[PDB]
Amino acid sequence: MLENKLGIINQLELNRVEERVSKENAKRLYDSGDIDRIEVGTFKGLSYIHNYLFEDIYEFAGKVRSQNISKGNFRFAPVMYLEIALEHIDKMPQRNLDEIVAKYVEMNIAHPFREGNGRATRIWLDLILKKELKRVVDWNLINKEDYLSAMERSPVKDLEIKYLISNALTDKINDREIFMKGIDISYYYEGYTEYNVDEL
Repeated sequence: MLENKLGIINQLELNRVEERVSKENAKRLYDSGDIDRIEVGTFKGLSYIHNYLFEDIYEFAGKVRSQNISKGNFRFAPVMYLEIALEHIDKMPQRNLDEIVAKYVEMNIAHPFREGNGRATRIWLDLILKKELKRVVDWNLINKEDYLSAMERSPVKDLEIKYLISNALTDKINDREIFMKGIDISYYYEGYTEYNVDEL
């Protein structure tokens, strides 16, 4: 079981409350205009997003994990060099899709937080795409199974994820609906489907 701020004992109740509360926050991040104020393409901006979503639930929100994490078929950056690997990602270029995908693949391997990495880094990605290409991802054009397979392959070859991203881009960078739908899809990629962000 994981430590939380709401004194929850059940993992299934914790999943439900985390989903509702962080989704409420994600909706606020957008409607408040705070999303537009965040620094783009940096760990400082990523940390801002992660804290915005998870701060009422977890003590660690926005903070770099102090311990090693293992899940999936590739290793995440070991804590022995995670800090300097984040300094390296901050220095990576973001001029074109090749560079944006390569930067994103590295941030996914870093997986700097205890949890919520996927959800926060997808918001973070869309902002880089918004600033540099004047595009966002229509996450509705990316299937869960395709996405998950493409992400697992990415440490070896970023082609599959670059293809899914390239083909889902839209110039509708200020469309609230693309955003809100993307939150619900991002959460679904991680198994959280109890709520709809626009009903919150």
